[PDB]
Amino acid sequence: MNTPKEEFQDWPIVRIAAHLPDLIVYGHFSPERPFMDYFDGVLMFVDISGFTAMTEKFSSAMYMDRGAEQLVEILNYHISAIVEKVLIFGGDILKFAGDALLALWRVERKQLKNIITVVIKCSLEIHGLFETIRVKIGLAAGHISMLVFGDETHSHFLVIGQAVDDVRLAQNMAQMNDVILSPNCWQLCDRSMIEIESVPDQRAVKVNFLKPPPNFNFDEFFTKCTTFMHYYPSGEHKNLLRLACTLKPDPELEMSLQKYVMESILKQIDNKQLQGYLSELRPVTIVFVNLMFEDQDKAEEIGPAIQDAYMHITSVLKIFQGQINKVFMFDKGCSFLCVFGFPGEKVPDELTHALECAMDIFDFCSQVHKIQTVSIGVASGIVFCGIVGHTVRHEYTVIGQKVNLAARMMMYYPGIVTCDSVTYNGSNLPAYFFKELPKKVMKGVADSGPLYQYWGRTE
Amino acid sequence: MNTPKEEFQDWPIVRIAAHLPDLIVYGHFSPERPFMDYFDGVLMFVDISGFTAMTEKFSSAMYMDRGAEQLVEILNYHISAIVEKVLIFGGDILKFAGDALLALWRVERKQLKNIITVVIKCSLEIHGLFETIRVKIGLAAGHISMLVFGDETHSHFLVIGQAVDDVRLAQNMAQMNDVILSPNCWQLCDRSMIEIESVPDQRAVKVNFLKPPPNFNFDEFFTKCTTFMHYYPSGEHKNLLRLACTLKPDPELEMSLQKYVMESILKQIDNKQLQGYLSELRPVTIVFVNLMFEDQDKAEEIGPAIQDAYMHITSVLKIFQGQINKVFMFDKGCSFLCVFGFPGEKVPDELTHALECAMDIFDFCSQVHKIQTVSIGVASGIVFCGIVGHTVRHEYTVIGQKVNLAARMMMYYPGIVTCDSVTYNGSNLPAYFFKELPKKVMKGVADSGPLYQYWGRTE
Amino acid sequence: MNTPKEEFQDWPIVRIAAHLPDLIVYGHFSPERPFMDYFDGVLMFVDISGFTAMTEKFSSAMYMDRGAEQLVEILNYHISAIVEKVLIFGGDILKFAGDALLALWRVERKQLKNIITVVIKCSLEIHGLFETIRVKIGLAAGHISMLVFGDETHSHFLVIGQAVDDVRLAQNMAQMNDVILSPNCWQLCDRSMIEIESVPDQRAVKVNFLKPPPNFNFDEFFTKCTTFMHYYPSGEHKNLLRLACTLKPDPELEMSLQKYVMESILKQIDNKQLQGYLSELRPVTIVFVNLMFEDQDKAEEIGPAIQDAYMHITSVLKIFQGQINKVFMFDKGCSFLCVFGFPGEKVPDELTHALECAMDIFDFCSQVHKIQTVSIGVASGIVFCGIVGHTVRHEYTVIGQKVNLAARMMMYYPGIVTCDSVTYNGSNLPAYFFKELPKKVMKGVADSGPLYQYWGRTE
Ligand SMILES: [Cl-]
Ligand SMILES: [Cl-]
Ligand SMILES: [Cl-]
Ligand SMILES: [Mg+2]
Ligand SMILES: [Mg+2]
Ligand SMILES: [Mg+2]
Repeated sequence: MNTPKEEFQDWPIVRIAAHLPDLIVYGHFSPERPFMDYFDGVLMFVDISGFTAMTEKFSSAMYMDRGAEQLVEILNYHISAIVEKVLIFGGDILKFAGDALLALWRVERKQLKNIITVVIKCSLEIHGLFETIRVKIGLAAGHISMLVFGDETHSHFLVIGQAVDDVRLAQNMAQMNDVILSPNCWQLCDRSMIEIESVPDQRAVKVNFLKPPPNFNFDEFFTKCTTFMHYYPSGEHKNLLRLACTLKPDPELEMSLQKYVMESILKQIDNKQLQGYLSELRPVTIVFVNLMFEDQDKAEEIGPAIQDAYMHITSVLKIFQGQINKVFMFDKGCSFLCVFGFPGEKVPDELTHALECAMDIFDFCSQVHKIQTVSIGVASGIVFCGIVGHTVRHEYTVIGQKVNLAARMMMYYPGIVTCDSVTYNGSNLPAYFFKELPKKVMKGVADSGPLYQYWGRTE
Repeated sequence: MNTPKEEFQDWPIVRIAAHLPDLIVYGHFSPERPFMDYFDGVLMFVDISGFTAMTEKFSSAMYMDRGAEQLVEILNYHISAIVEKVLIFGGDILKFAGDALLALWRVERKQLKNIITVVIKCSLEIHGLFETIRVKIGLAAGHISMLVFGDETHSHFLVIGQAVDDVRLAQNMAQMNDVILSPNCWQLCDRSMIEIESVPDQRAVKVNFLKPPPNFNFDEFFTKCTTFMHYYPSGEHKNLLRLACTLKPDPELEMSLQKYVMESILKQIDNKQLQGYLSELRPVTIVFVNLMFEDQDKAEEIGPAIQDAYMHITSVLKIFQGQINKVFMFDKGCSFLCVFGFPGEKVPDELTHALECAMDIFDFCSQVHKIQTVSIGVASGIVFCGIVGHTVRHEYTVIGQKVNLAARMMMYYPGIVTCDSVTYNGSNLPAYFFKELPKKVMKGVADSGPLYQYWGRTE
Repeated sequence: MNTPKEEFQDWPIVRIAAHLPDLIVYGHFSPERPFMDYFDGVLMFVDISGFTAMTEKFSSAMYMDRGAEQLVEILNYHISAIVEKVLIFGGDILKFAGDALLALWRVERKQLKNIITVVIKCSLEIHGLFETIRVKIGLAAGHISMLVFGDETHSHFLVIGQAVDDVRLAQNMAQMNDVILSPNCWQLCDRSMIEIESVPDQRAVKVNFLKPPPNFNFDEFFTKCTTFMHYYPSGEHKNLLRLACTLKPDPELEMSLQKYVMESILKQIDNKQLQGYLSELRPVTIVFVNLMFEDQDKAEEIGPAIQDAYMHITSVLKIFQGQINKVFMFDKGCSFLCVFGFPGEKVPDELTHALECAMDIFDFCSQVHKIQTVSIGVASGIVFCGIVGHTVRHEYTVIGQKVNLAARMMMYYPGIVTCDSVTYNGSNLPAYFFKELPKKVMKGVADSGPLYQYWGRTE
């Protein structure tokens, strides 16, 4: 009897799992919302600088209307290589945002110290790929909480806590090509291996080098470390980048996983839309919503409040035609990156509606218990939309100057709804509904144009 | 000089051949119609129970409008495994219908006894895959006739004879997980290998076990058996599941093979339609036509009558917009599973037209020489439509409660055109065109709702 | 740590490079236009006879509206095999036209003699594939010039010179299965290896056989010859048919390469159109423009004139809705194969506009310095359009009796604009705008129907 080759099967469940970390794929936790869980780990936050500028350039006539296609190709070529390194070193990519990604090595506490070494090595080999746009890496380690929120058809997750705040702080101090360790990371790490320099007015440190002792063999050490990695591809599957590539059909699991992915992506996965339809440079309105709490590291407090805000946000977005693209913790608060005008989702008066939706969200969320401040930034223009990452691990994301602008507005103008000039001028709303604002110097924004507060219909 | 790898070529002829058995692919018989041929073999009829119930469940809100996609994934995952086993054991899959399939091992008479052993083993290994919805297996052996019928643009085939009737009888007696042998099968088989129990009021037997003698080696025995298998992948091609995967372009052959496949499938094969467009849960009307003959095992009699009925059926289906999905022998007669509303084929007043088409077919077929009785069942509702099977061997098929209902109506209400309540109520026809019928208890139907005879315009 | 398999990456740059020779892919020359360069090499011109007749036959009812799909399948099956041989023997396929292709082995002068041997062998192994429609092969060797012309969004190239004229002359003398050598080829070749017969009234010769001396080993000789082949896949990439399959994203390079490929092809490459949409048998109008010069072998003279004509042609084609499918040197002159009605490009009054565009091109090009004669043939009917070649090397092309007719009209009726009867009769133009022409016997045309000169609006 023959023993024919088994072909890779690219079932819809496997395709869906590309869009999600192991934390979710193999999580098997309750369908109740909010759901919280607690663990320890090391985080890596990898940022590619210069892609948002490249984004603007890919709109120019030189790209002959194939800007989006060229941008996603060059971005994915570079991001794919980073993803491969993270996965080979045993990390779980949690999320992509723009040209940045966040990865997790979940371990028990006793193994944090060794795993930090692995992650440092990984992070130095990532810098290598590009020594030959810059990459910056922040690392943190310690306690981590996960929150899963949503309704009967949609799910979102995020990670929370001091390590999560730390990893974003660390990445923001990095220069071109630094690997920065949070203070707790530096304190938990194997200091006999790792040569650092202090960072000015900072407790975080910079890695100069990995200097292992005489008898040290990284491959044997890494092997020891795989004992603690639940899903590291092994044995018959050691040629795979993810165990999730072996997932088999299972309707209950697929029903649970699909809730995390946008309907237009599921349409492509189901071979009901061309695989190229979602890469585009298109005019949209970004509504960037930030919620601040008394204590943002405390999942049992903030988890219900986020769920409550979520329930309202999704109902107003449904009505005024928008989508939540991403949710994550910023240095301050839980942020919802919302988009009006995604592929196949393009209402008329998109701008007016973005502004009224923002106001509704603002008024409702301001009265949710435990939410201290709501801030919303609204900006409109041409943004890149597309699936970013590796074949085995990728997500739909948005990149562009107006995305960055909406995020900076919500942080620099807290407690109000602000909009840019495009939104102001193109809205069908009377001028006294706005207030023209003082110009602020904003980290990473060349010249915003005039900014406005959306004051609303009365007062 | 280099010797670069030859890539699998997935020519349109190869894609077309996935939809057909070797019996047709390598048949090279005359284009005249009807065409009949005669041979001997073993048949296996494998039924997956519980898929039509699963079908109903995949319509519920929990599947979030991806019911069809989830159903076809889970069905194909399981059916694919069965197909692989059949193919590795040297069988030719003849046809899929719903969640059931029919396979053939064509051999010369002297080899029936050994080949039965191979098929029994195959059938026990199929039961294995699922011990870890149930599968039931009927086996038969003996004389088999093939009939090919059609016109200049379309071809259909079916198998006929006592073995074919036997294999369906055998499969209907099976409990969850039985392998049942027809009486002739049991009589031709190697009784020193095979432990059976009798079945009550039945000459068919149930296989308890394969108990081979001391010196027996299944792999050596199977090798001996491959001498008699014309198309068993071998040598350079022993890694392939089908020789048909090596078919090369040949316009004359492709013109002959395409006539068996529906135009919408050929559109997908030709990369002119998305590969996901044909998996759907959609409202259709099933018109299930049964023709009974004096002697249904006698191809030279029934073949012309089937061709004559076919010519008329296809002309009325063209006019009132319907398709023949499948044709096969039932316990009694030749059945045409006809469908109104397939993908891209959805007329208005679909129901009225289904009923007038049914009446036309009934009146014409009743006067075809040798057709003793015509019976037609008409039912409408949501049915699963899609390509079922393995990558290398699959077919378009329909599954659902209304498919089963139309088949049961035509068997339990012989000699008339019957319809369900959906059809009755939604037709644009006056009520006295119908007769409300006595309720019958029907094998495999929970509660049909009221049933009607379509009496027609006069009387 | 695992070392997972790297998957073939099928980036858009790689897909674009399939449509272009190495001469362009790895050319890295200036964006100024015209650009000329000069080198030496051997050319092979391979013609498949009988495909244009097959084309007509694939329109018949027997192909059941899948003529185009069947034609492209059978053509590509055969052409692919020829492409593989050319590539394995180290050639660069420059261009496909219809069922013919032109290949280049670029080498330094001292190596012409050995390389001719390699090309002869290649050409005899191509004849072999089909001894088991005919192939004819013309070979030439010597000085070659390349011209690149175009504007800011589009680029075209062609090769020019005595060797290029020679290779077309040689291929036109060939009978079924001859390999013919240009006179210069025969003079530069290793005459101790190659047995020839003279050809009547011709200095070109026919190859009867390769007869290598005792100590000769073709594989060792070929290896020596690879020293001179810049891009021969080797080492880690020796399993590849083209080095271009390893191209990595590079926006500057992709911007330069995409200018050679039609927008509808780039749409398919970008997964924004189904991969089957461009294979069709469709009614179009061919406008075949020939420009003759005093000296057609002299790139520095003719290159500016071609660029000047190009600039005007492309502006009139944009306005009256047409496309340049191909440009190449004929026995006499530079020819532009222009098409009205390509996929997605189908204006109404296509015929009138084809004729006015032809007149505009004629009047303008006649006054370009160095262009001695302009001749334009216009014919309309059903032509095959599609991507022809191998997966790794293919191009969009048109095949059909009306393509051949337009080419023959422009050569047999020099110095005027001519049209066929379909164009004449279907144009919305008055009859005195035409002159009915004497019938000429035209190489390769059965019966043209009446032919007309487009005289134009006055005189
Ligand atoms: Cl997160
Ligand atoms: Cl059958
Ligand atoms: Cl050329
Ligand atoms: Mg960034
Ligand atoms: Mg069944
Ligand atoms: Mg030709």
